[PDB]
Amino acid sequence: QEASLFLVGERLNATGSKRFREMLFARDLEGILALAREQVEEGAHALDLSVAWTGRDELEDLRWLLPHLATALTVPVMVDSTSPEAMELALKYLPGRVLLNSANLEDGLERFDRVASLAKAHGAALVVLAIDEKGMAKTREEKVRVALRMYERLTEHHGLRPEDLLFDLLTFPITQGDEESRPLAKETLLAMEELRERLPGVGFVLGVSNVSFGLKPRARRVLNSVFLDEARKRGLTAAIVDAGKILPISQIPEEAYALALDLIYDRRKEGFDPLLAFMAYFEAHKEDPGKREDAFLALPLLERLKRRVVEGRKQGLEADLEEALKAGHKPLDLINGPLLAGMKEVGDLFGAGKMQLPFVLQAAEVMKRAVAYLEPHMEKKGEGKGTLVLATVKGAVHDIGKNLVDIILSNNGYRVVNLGIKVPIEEILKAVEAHKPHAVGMSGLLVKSTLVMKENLEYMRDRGYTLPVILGGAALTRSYVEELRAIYPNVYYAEDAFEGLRLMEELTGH
Ligand code: COB
Repeated sequence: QEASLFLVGERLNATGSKRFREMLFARDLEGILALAREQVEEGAHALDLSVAWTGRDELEDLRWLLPHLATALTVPVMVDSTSPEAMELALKYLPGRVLLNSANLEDGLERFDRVASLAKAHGAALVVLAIDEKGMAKTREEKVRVALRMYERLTEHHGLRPEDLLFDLLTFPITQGDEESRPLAKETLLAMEELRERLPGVGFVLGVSNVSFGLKPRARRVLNSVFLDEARKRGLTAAIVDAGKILPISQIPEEAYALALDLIYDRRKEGFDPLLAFMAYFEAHKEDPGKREDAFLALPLLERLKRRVVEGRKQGLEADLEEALKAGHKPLDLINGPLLAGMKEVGDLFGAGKMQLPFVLQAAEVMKRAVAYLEPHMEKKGEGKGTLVLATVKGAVHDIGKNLVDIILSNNGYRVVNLGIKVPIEEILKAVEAHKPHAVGMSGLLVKSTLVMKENLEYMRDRGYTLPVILGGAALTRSYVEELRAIYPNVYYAEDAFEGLRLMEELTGH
């Protein structure tokens, strides 16, 4: 329509493409030049280039590759770097054909102006990321604030033309399933629309592929393509894409289109989760939606509760729990029986490669809602028997166990200070000094997490501590915690939350 979109080929990027990385390391010139020509045939108008890698001499790599790209391509190169010397080198070999990638305010005005001056001086296009000193702009209001500040500086101090600018309000993944990043696509799109109006004549660019990160190939292609189009509609001029894997909107089935939008704009309904629905669309072995729903509703009460956790079925949960409390079913039994049995099954399915990670998250969300609704119906016996600082150790994220321990001990008269997850030993002991607890609990599921526990106890030993530490987790074995007593004589293994209770009871003298 208004003008075609300037496509930038993403593939020559050490951070992004594993294939390019390995090609670069191996010094596969023919491989790289093939990959460049290929992207242009597939419809790219320019090529992003990033050779920066942890432990590699950026400048060396560029000195090698650039002379070749120079002669072997007609199209422009977008140089993706934080080193000005690198940008200079690129500007040397490819005069007139360069767009400079990062220019931003993360480390203040110093870095920003250095890059901008180059752009001005070598008459190169400039990309401007919406990142300031407080970090990445995640909302529109932020993305706009930052852009405008930058625009002022670029146009007045450097005298760059609007036309010479490309604003990258950022592209975040919305596919990992965490609640916090549901609207980060939407907020970018809103900013773009507002800035197109307030800053006429500037360009906009996005690294489109990111929005979809870690979905199946086919799903990415759709989500990428719909995002690209919606950004275009709101003023996008350039796009860092895989040119060969963007579908025109006319070729995307109506359902997939709508699901992609549902996800991008976070159009939550009552009984719908956009992300999971979008994922589900691409899965094969699709039953009659009505047939599946009927098969489910036909299950026994306990078996249906289980399947709610596995299939991640939030809606009608409180209904079913209400029903089970009406029959002779006790809260703790519903958890330690059908609900946790579901959680085990999720484990096995994820382990077999039969379930993707966000579905596991949604399973956990059903479990948490379930326990939230059941917590008032559990017995609340005793009060103020003692205190427990409880936490998941460095680099461990699983916490359904931890939280059950919280609930059960809290219900049996213990004060539980739950420090949440990934808690370093420093922070744990800070809270120990604060709350003066009778014991410390450390959760962690994976093997590596047990070695952290060992380190944690070494640390605690060395700073004089002797209060009881209760360790729990899958990979933990009682035999192993017995050995740890050589480091810290007051460690205890806990198989389950009830053992935690039993230990706390013995330790406080009940
Ligand atoms: C009650 C609780 C229910 N179960 C659960 O919480 C979930 C079990 C499940 C299915 C795992 C398989 C399984 N069958 O266990 C699995 N995940 Co998960 C896919 N996971 C998740 C889920 C958790 C969500 C949450 N908010 O907690 C997440 C998506 C976040 C998840 C994430 C990961 N997961 C991952 C993996 C690999 C595994 N995950 C496992 C643990 C498992 C075994 C499954 C697998 N499939 O292979 C993998 C680990 C193998 C191993 N190392 O040995 C990984 C790396 C996946 C990824 N590639 O990103 C990632 C971990 C990142 C990291 N550590 O940073 C889940 C759901 C699982 O059991 P529990 O053992 O925690 O508690 C139990 C409890 C009950 O009474 O008391 C005990 N206890 C535990 N701690 C303490 C105590 C008791 C006391 C008294 C204490 C003071 C502390 C005792 O250990």
